[PDB]
Amino acid sequence: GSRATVFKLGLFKSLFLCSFHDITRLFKNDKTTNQQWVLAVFGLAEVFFEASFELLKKQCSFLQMQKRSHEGGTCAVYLICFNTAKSRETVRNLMANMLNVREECLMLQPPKIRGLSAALFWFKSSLSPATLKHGALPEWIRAQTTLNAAAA
DNA sequence: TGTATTTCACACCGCACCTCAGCGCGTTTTTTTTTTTTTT
Repeated sequence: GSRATVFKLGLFKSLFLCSFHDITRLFKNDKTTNQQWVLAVFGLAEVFFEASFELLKKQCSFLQMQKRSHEGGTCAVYLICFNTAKSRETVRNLMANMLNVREECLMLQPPKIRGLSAALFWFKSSLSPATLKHGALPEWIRAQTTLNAAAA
């Protein structure tokens, strides 16, 4: 299982100071699917994180990732928006064949299309040095904080 | 009898359609002007 629990959320907050319930919202139904997803993964080495942008940036319309931390536990936060929708079990198997960790530290929920912080978080992350973007941002963030007149 | 594994089923919440009429809305030199021919 390990949909999204209080423990991962606590260290997520301790690192990026914004919740996972405020960037996504709720499904405990591990059957309901979606193409877009969010993810934060724990206990990762930076080399395979940089290679994670490498590997994933085949098959998704966008991909954002950012990294921490301070001597207390690493929370590599992803933003994943695949090409064809895949369930929490399928994307769970993908990422837990990706990151050489347990099924524990996965954070799978669809992103929330109406919400301010839900795109402010990634809009701030987009300027971070270790952030790795590919192509157009998904229409949710790329709707909430952008889609504004490029040159009036 | 306990439990993994999944669409229908009422609906959060909506992207975006069509639906009205109250807001904007316009031409005027040239001729005539008294000027000096214009018979006388």
